[PDB]
Amino acid sequence: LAPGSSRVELFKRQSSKVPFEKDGKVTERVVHSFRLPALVNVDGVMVAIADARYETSFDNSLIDTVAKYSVDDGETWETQIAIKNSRASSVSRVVDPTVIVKGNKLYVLVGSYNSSRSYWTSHGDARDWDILLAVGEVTKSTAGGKITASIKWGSPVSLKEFFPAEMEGMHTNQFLGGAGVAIVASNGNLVYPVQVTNKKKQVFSKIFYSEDEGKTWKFGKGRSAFGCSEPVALEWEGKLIINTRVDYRRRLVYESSDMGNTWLEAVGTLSRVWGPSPKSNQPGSQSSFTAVTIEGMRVMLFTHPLNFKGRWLRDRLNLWLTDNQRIYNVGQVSIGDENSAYSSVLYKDDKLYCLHEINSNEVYSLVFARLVGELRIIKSVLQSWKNWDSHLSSICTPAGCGPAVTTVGLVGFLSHSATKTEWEDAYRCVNASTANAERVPNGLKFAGVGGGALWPVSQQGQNQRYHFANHAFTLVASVTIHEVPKGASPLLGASLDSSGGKKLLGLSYDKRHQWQPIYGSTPVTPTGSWEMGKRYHVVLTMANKIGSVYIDGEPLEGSGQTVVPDERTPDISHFYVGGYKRSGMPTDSRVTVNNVLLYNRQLNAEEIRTLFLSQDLIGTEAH
Ligand SMILES: OC[C@H]1O[C@@H](O[C@H]2[C@H](O)[C@@H](O)[C@@H](O)O[C@@H]2CO)[C@H](O)[C@@H](O)[C@H]1O
Ligand SMILES: CC(=O)N[C@H]1[C@H]([C@H](O)[C@H](O)CO)OC(C(=O)O)=C[C@@H]1O
Repeated sequence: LAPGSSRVELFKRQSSKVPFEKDGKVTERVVHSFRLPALVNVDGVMVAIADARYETSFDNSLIDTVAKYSVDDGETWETQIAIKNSRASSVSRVVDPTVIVKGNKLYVLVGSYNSSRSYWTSHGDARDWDILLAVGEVTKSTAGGKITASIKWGSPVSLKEFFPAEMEGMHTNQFLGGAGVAIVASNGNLVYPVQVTNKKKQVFSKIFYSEDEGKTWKFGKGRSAFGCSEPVALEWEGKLIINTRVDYRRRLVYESSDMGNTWLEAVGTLSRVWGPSPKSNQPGSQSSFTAVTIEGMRVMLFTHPLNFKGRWLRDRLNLWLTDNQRIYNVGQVSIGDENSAYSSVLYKDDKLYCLHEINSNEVYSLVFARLVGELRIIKSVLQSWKNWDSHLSSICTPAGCGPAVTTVGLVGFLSHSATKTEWEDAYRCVNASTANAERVPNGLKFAGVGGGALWPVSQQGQNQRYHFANHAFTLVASVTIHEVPKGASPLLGASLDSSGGKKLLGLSYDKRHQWQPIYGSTPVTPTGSWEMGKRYHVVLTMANKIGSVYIDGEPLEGSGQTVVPDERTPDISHFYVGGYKRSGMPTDSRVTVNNVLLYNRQLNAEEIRTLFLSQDLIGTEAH
């Protein structure tokens, strides 16, 4: 928890009580565990929803859906049960509650079981299952001079009639919501991401929506891959963005422009970025994922635990910030090495809060946190992004001004800032490490066996922000060479292994004053010429498994070659700059490099000429 932020234990394990109703009688009852938190804002009133696990934390036991609410931003709360289970046996339950806010109503979706003691994904049929919808109505009043509020909960309705017996190539079994909070799309529709089983017991995700305020429901035709569960969704620039959990694997994210009729993997932005454990081979988790507007810029907020300990413990809850381009680690929200899996984040009247799980010996509470510090840091990063995007967009490029320098899809920038061992990211997400570097205006100058810089890719570890590079990228720089080499030496490139011996795409130079471009594993043909002391402009592109190299804006011989054998998907290790940064490799490069830019797509020709023509104008030096 950052400096300046604080919390309280709100749903207190083995302490807080709720109004348990049975046989027309109501009694205040102490609860063992609270889980599956969901935190929202209804027209001025804060509401918190979750699971009340009466007797034990075991998933298949006695559970009702509880609610708490406040009109003073979290100093005081009232308590109630919003949805009760069927009362048929000692293990009846309503599970995984998923919430939508619209006008002054709360729409809550839950599964309902009568008596099974087995985990739901292992049932062979639906004999014990039902799926339901309850609506709560929120009204405000002021009797006494001070604000008040009440909430009236309606009886649940089954939506079973809207589940077809068959989908494309399978037979249906059961379905449930994805937990946490869902959304109202910009056309008015109610939209719930859902998880479904079929008769072979495989799990997968769909879109489940309503056009008549929840009176009827439909399914979109498409689906995620088998193995994706507990999905969570938001709306961005006209698409639904669906974010999934996959046990024992890196997380998959999908895009859809038509209410779920067609699904496409987000290879160029967010898919495969977040892993469930340092080696990504442990159970996954539930996540909060919303779109909000801060100081006039729209952005996304996402949380997930790092799970250093393993299995289901899921310690160290982290918060991330992104604009669908750059991706920044806000930090750790939980405290110390405690266990902390599920979570919910809310932005209200310009303040940030989080409701989340804590776990000691399989006994669970929900704490409520005021994230004053997290928001401070966020605002600082958003200003820096806005400032550098504005600076670059305002430069008068030469012919009266030519076309503008592009910032769409720009991800990283290495320029004037540097310490003794790092080259700093102007966008503040990923730095590069260095050796034998001497600082100069807007760049670095290297020399000797072992010199150069390294901008990590798969080397980032658990969470990999530049995974898009395995699908498409553009890399740009200015360079000058100071000594004719003995053999062939490296200048800039993308490497598949950690030495730099297995290249995907790169550029070197040799003793006969020629360039040596390198296309994957293809045999190397030297070409063109250069003079010492002369400044040159360099660009590398890769898309659709094809790579290119430009000098001063023009493509060299051999451009247009295959860099990925149609076989698999590349796993890039790092980009190397002005050397391999490896003492064990024999080359010695004596060169200066300035202003390195990284983009998540292949640039167009006009975009390349402007960048070339405007080299002397973009450094960060004056600021
Ligand atoms: O740690 C609590 C979680 O248990 C998970 O269930 C595990 C269970 O702990 C393990 O012993 C074995 O039975 O495999 C189960 C996975 O299906 C639940 O999935 C999770 O909801 C937590 O309750
Ligand atoms: C078991 C169940 O009905 N609810 C569980 C839920 C569920 O498995 C998922 O929503 C569908 O796979 O997830 C988890 C979990 O962290 O493993 C805890 C919930 O108690």
